[PDB]
Amino acid sequence: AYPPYNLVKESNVKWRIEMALAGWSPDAVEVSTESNVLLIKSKAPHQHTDPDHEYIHRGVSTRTFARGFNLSDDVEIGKVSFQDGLLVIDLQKIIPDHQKLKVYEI
Amino acid sequence: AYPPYNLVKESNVKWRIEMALAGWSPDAVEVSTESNVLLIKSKAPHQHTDPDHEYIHRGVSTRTFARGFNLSDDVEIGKVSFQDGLLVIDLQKIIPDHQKLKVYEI
Amino acid sequence: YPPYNLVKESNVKWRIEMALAGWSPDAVEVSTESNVLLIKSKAPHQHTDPDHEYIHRGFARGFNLSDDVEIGKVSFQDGLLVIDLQKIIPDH
Amino acid sequence: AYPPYNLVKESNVKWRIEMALAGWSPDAVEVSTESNVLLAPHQHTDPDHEYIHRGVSTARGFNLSDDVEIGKVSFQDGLLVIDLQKIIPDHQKLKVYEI
Amino acid sequence: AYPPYNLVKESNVKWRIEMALAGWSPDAVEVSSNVLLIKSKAPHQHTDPDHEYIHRGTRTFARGFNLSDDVEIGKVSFQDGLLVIDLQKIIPDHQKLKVYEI
Amino acid sequence: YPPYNLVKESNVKWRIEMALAGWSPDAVEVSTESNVLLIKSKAPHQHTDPDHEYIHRGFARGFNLSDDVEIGKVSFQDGLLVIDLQKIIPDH
Amino acid sequence: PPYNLVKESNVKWRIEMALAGWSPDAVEVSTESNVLLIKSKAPHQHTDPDHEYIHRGVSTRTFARGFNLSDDVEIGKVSFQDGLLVIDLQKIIPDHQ
Amino acid sequence: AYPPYNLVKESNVKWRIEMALAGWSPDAVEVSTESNVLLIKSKAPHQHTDPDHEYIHRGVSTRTFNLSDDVEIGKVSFQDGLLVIDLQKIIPDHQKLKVYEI
Amino acid sequence: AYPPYNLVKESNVKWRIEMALAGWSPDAVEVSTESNVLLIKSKAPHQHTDPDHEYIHRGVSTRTFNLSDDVEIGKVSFQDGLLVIDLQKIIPDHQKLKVYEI
Amino acid sequence: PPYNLVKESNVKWRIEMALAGWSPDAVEVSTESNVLLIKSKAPHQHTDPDHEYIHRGVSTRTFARGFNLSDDVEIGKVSFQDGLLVIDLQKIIPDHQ
Amino acid sequence: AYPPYNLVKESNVKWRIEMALAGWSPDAVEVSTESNVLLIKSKAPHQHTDPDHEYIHRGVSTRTFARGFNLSDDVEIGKVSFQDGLLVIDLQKIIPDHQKLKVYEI
Amino acid sequence: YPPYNLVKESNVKWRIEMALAGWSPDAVEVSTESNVLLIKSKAPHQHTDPDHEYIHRGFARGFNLSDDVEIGKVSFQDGLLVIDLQKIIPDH
Amino acid sequence: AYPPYNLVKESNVKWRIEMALAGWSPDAVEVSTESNVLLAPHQHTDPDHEYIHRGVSTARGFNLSDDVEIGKVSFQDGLLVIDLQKIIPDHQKLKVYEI
Amino acid sequence: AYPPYNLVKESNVKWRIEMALAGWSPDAVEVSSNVLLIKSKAPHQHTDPDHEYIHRGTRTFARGFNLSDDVEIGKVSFQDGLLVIDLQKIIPDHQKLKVYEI
Amino acid sequence: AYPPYNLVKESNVKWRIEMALAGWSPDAVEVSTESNVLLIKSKAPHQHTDPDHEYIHRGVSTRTFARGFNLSDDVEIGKVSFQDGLLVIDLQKIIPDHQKLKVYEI
Amino acid sequence: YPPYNLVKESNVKWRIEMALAGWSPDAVEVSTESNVLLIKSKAPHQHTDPDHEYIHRGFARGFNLSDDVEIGKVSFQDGLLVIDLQKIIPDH
Amino acid sequence: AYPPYNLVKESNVKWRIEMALAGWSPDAVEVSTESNVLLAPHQHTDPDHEYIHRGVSTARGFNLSDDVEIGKVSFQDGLLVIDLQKIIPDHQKLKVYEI
Amino acid sequence: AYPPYNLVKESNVKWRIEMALAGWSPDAVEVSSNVLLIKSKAPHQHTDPDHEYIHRGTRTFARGFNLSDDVEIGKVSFQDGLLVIDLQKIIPDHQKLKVYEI
Amino acid sequence: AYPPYNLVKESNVKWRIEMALAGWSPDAVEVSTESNVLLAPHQHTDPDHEYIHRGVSTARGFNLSDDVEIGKVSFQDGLLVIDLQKIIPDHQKLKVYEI
Amino acid sequence: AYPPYNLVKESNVKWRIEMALAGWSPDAVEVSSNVLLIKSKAPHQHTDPDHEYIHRGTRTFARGFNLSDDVEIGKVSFQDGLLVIDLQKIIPDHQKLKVYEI
Repeated sequence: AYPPYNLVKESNVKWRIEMALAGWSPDAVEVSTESNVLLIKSKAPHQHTDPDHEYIHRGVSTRTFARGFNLSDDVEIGKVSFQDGLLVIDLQKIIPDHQKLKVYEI
Repeated sequence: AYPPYNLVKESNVKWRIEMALAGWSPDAVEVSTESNVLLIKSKAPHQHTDPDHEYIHRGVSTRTFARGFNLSDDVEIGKVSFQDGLLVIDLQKIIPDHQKLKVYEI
Repeated sequence: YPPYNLVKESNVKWRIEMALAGWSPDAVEVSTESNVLLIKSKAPHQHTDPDHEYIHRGFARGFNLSDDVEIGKVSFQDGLLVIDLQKIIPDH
Repeated sequence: AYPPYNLVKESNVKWRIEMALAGWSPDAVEVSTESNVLLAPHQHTDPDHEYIHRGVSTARGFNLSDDVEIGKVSFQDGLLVIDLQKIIPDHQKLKVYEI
Repeated sequence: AYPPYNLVKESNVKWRIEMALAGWSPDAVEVSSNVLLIKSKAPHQHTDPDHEYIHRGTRTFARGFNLSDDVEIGKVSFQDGLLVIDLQKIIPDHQKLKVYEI
Repeated sequence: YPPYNLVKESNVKWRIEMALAGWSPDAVEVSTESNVLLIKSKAPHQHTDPDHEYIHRGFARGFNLSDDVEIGKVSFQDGLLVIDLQKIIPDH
Repeated sequence: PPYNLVKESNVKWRIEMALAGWSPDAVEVSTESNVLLIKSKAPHQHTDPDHEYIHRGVSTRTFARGFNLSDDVEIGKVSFQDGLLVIDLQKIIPDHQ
Repeated sequence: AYPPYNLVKESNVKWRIEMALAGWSPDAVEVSTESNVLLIKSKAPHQHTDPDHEYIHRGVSTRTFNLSDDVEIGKVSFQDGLLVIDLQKIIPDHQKLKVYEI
Repeated sequence: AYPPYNLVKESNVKWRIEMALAGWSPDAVEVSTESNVLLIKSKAPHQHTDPDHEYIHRGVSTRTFNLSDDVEIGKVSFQDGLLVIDLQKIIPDHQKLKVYEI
Repeated sequence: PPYNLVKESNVKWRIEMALAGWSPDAVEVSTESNVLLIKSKAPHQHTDPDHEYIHRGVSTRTFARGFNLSDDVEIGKVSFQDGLLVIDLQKIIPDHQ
Repeated sequence: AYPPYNLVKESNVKWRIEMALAGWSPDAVEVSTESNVLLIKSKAPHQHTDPDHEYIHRGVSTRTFARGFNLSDDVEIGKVSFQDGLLVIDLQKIIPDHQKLKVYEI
Repeated sequence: YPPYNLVKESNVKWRIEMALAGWSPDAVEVSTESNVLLIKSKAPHQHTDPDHEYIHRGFARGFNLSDDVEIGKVSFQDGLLVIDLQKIIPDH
Repeated sequence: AYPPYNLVKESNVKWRIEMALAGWSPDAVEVSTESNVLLAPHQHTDPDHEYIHRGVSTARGFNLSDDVEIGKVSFQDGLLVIDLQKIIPDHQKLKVYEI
Repeated sequence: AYPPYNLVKESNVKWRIEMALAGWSPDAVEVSSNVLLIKSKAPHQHTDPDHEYIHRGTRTFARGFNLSDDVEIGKVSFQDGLLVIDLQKIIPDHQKLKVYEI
Repeated sequence: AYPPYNLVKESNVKWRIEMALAGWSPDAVEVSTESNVLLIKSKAPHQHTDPDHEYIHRGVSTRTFARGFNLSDDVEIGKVSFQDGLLVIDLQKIIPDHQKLKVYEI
Repeated sequence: YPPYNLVKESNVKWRIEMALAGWSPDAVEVSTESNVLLIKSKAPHQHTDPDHEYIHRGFARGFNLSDDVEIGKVSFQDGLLVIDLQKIIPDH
Repeated sequence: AYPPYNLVKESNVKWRIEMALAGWSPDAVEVSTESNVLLAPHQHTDPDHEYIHRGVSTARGFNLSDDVEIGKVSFQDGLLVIDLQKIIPDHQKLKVYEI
Repeated sequence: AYPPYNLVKESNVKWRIEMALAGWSPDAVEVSSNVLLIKSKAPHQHTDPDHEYIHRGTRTFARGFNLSDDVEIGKVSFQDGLLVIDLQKIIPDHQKLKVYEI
Repeated sequence: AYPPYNLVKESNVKWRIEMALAGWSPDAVEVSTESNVLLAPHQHTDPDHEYIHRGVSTARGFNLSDDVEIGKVSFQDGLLVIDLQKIIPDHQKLKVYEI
Repeated sequence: AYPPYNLVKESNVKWRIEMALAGWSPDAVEVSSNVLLIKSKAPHQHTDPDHEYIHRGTRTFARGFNLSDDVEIGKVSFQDGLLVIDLQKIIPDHQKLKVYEI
């Protein structure tokens, strides 16, 4: 029921999002960033009807959806690459300055 | 059982609250703001009794209620408009300065 | 259905109080049909808020009159309908 | 298996009965008004070979509200559409007052 | 509720269909690879309400039946809200009603 | 299995639209066998992301053709397969 | 009713049948469109006084029995004897035997 | 389930029996009268040894399956797999069917 | 459960009874004929008093357990724990096994 | 079939057995690898006309009965009388009695 | 099973805690404040035994318990009043400087 | 009901210990009736905190005495009632 | 208890039947092609003492797709491997066009 | 699905085993403290797909049976996909088929 | 199913972690600190197979696991002591400057 | 019970590997009894951490030996017990 | 169906029995004190026509605590109110000591 | 627990009601569109406790019965805690107790 | 209802049977060693009046591990305490090596 | 598991108790308002382990029985792990074993 999303966890600073949008034109698609909370909003602005001129079973269903995720501040965007009905968005932020992993006592 | 409330989500900065208070006088009603946590408190200060002089079925029930919601800081108020037993409260705050939604790579 | 309260002031008087919130004066048209009152509430606007922004949220009525009704007052105040009806004289 | 009946008020003076009767001719059907209540002359030996299975097969009362009368009955496209007319309640008055 | 329907079985060459369509005009209704389709499609009819008209005991319907080849149509008669369609085809050279000995 | 939509343009034409996301041109090889179309999707890479970093996440098809098919157009655009087939002439 | 089946050969199907009491005018057989229909229709009935008649086990009824044949099945002989129907059919020539 | 037999009750004295034995030769069948008790024995002398592959269905098949004094037998007519046995006996010297009053 | 007895049915007149009494001495067993009703009584005179520890299983054990006129007895042969009782009586003057027609 | 058991002493096990009708050629006993097998195999059968025979209670059947003995059990006597088998075994010498 | 605690909500700045400790000496009782997270720890340091010299049913049971609550910073203490086996602790903090509750438009 | 503990010091002595938290000296009045002790706890204030602010939160007793009782000490300390009773001499 | 059968298409012109028949010799087994459908001569009185329990014990049809033919049958290691060959559908053409 | 297997019981000295291994080559198969192990271990065989070959009705198996000491092997015969292993050992000095009196 | 971990709660400033890693070489083990969120990642880099030369039942199972815990900032490390297949990690941070536990009124 | 793994190096050798975490050298004492090995693990300290601070958290074994055992090596390394046993020569 | 009884202690010397007896006259009712335990003279043939359904229809013991006595019995408004008086336990003493 | 009540059915003109009100004073009780209402309303009575008085086996009640028009009241009698109300009205000109032939 | 038995190994050479036998004298009880397995002489007519209900009422085998022997049997306080002694397994050797 | 116990009922004056205490020394055991208490309280005994000694089929117990007044004790005998306590009191002046007429 959830459209088929995937989240790819690169480094300490970088998290990529992988997206299955097949048939979606770029005029339909709209992303939004409100207070470091990402809203991706697919909206069919042409609103293709469900006519029965001679149309059969439609298993794949698509019109208008909305999603939200509170990100840890202060997320920026790196790249977005539209390639064969998939979106690979690259978000790149986090500066803790404490990634040390070496201590021993025997 | 919850009195019939509605929350209306305007912009990135603005969130409106819609309120069904029918029969409530303004002396009864009391709102409260403690540490950016909104408490709306309807209190019947006249305390209308349930007499049986000749009174029948009372499906609509009303005396004293209390509600709470932790808002993200630093919420202020814009307008409140009492019009035919409804309250439309306009809250207007949020300054992220990162609402950019355009990046591509092919 | 909206939520209805009923009261007798006396045997003369029935008083109905009604929570209709958001309803406007053109949206409500009442009718009297066959010794039966019909309070109809019809939205004269296709209530469509912009789906993009707002989505997520949480009629006709008939009642027989017991000859012979005399309608008093009907007040549209603070989202309430307060109707005052009158009927007795049973001669007995 | 009774036919399917649909009843409606046009207004205060307009009942309307619409009725699906398929295959019914003009001498089989008979209506009667009895006590303020509205209410196959030759049948056939069906041949088994030709009549393997019919998927269709071919009295109904409704006590009237004082005091119903008739307007127009009309056979069209296998339906039955009966107009009935009655009112006088001496009460069709709408009243409202106050801000 | 799909409507209800009778099938008469005259000969081996002829199969007649009896369809129950009451209130249907003859521009709504449309008949059409050795497969028959009887489609009823409201072109110009009334939309219902909940105020004046309410309770009932009629929209658009389509039907399919894969017949053996190569069926033609004969005569369609619209009377008493009934469609009586005649279909006439088949010569299998095998309709032999026989065989008896002692 | 991927999710399949089916449409008749006319009786002539069947049009199939297909969501294959991430699939590449070498990964898809189609075949025609015994008046039956087989659309096979085989990963030509052992899809192994570095387990260390990425783990947690959320075929062949056969359909009989009704003599005699004429394949039109097949477009690999924006993660969709849009195939246009043709078959009628029943002489009747 | 109770039926039994035999393949003499690839050529031959034989159907054996128990019809007890059935008269020769009642029985009919049709070979319509490569589909056999063995009909058994009593023409009329017998005067049955429910007074002294008891627990009637034999439900006397008409029946039509259809079977879609493998193109294209033919009849050979039918012999009515000992209250049995022995029907001989004949078809093959599949060039695969 | 057993074979479907019918008993006709002609008179007080006479009882007729209708047996359904289809495809039974007359040397398999035998009837016995012992101690004023009848026994109708269907006894296959040898079962027709046949293959179970060519004969797809063998649901219905053929295998092997006290009166008031002083019973005699009238007739037994075997034709077209139906047995009709006529029995005629009973004398109580009391078969008067009369008496009526007000 | 009771002892496993078998009744052989020789003729209408003659009936034979086969009783299974293993390990039963002949003074325990007794047979009685009373009012044209037989009674075969197995009666242990004293039970062999034995210990229940050394004898692990005592599942199967030994304890204590209307004809048509005018029955007589023919023979009763006791050997290797099997009783074979020959009874021979029945005369209805009606044992004819004949009658056949077309 | 119905079996009974006895320990006369530490030396002695005795098995008492009801075999009714069994003939002397049918019965066999084997002492194989410190495991006793008392066999009861009817050599052939009897002509059984199902006509007048009724409710056969005695299911006549062949049976082989094995029991793993405590090393190392021996036979003493077997006496066939009154349709009983009385088998005497003898072993002890455990230096613990 | 929870010992019988009560929380009393005075003002926007003040929240009182009411406590049922009957028989508890003050040497036993120990409170703790770690990063504005209150830990009250009752510990029977005498560890009264359960002897059976002639002792009957003991429905009231008491030895060692521990509790925790993350408070909003930077909680301080006001008073604590030991009076008849009850503790009334007064915590007093919160400075939002936004408690305004009056806006209208008609 | 409040929670009650029971102890014998000896056969002479019963000692009852009682958790009554918030209870005051006027709120508790004890009675002796028919060789039966009745410890009654009655609120002499209608305990009504201001609903506006505070709402959400989480009797009589009779026991027969086994002739002849001698009441010792009863201490109201730190929300406890510690009563010391005395009864033996069975002459045997 | 029938034996276990496995059917496979090598290609468009290659069916392949593989068959487990253990203990089966070369005169017991008989195959037949009947109506476009592919389909123990002396048994033994097993001695009870030696044959306490066997844990193995020793007709099957499949209507063919017009119009199957035979290639090579081979007994090896107690299996049966039958090659069958047939095609001509007049249709083995792959077609695709567009960006 | 473990494969299926017969055990023949010649004498008290000899016990023959019959194993069902069809399609197994004689380098895969391997036989080996008075406990027999018949291991079948695929050394060089085909791996399956889901495209050309699909449905079936054969991997690696191992078996253990604690025999009384001190078993040796006699002859193993690989024919018709059957292994017939002969094992020949045992002299218990107790195979006495006797004892009868009156 | 969770490998057998234990958490030891020293002071207000110090929390120790106790770890059951038996058979794990130090080349396999890898810890990670991303934005004060500890990820301990055991990865068998030799990838010991499950051969059947003569190997029996293996109840103890070990290959690759990963764990995560969001710590309150700004966690540092104190000691780590590898001693008989156990790891005792000492984390030491928290400066509230409000640990006072003494107030009375009678 | 602690979790036990079992391996044959050959028929000669059994090798047992054992997760005993926190266990010390005085806490483990092994015994051989009646051709049966008993690995006993007894805490020589009453493991009592200060309840005040730490509370919340998440034996003997016998196995018969198959004459005649020869114990090889037993290594207490990194919280593992790796025992190497030896037994074959069946003369057959 | 017994009547409904309510028992009460006024004090240590005051039991009080209150009793609903509707339609009961002054010669039907009889009370008795037996063994330290407190415990329709002419009935009618009701006529079916007039007496379609009555929705009402018209011995009880309680062992007394040594040693109960009587005070005042009073018929008023169809009830029965019996005052009983007894005490002397030689023990009505309240005692308490300590801070 | 609603109280319990008897209805006596004198004539077709007269219907008498018998109400069970024990302990009720005559200022509490009140009787009143061709619909009778018998209301019992505590005006001056005692409120209960849980200390002195406890267990029981009496508050305020109201009753409605739509009678055919145009009922009047006759006499109400308060005795033995029973209310006996007399109502007397009805002339339907149809109380004919007849009709018999042969 | 058998008595209650408790078995224990003191060491490798020390079994110990402890046994509750209440009311049992010294001539009723008999023990026997049979085939490497360890295993009321005059009863009374109890009088019903005096013996209303007794709340107590008054052979057991255990195959021994080659080859058990006896030490000391002792009646004390209604119990039975049997010491048994046996070992020689030719194997009581503990061995361990490595860091 | 509470231990098990017999009660003997000599006369109306005398009731003897038989207690089952095996392994109990006479300093552990202690007997004591016309209510008898037989308390068994381990003073000096062994604590169990799980290594040497394990399975069983004995701690501290107390018992109470409200006897009619004013019971005294007679004799307590500790033999075969049984306590046989004698209690002797009661004169009700009513033990009359009589009353018969015709």
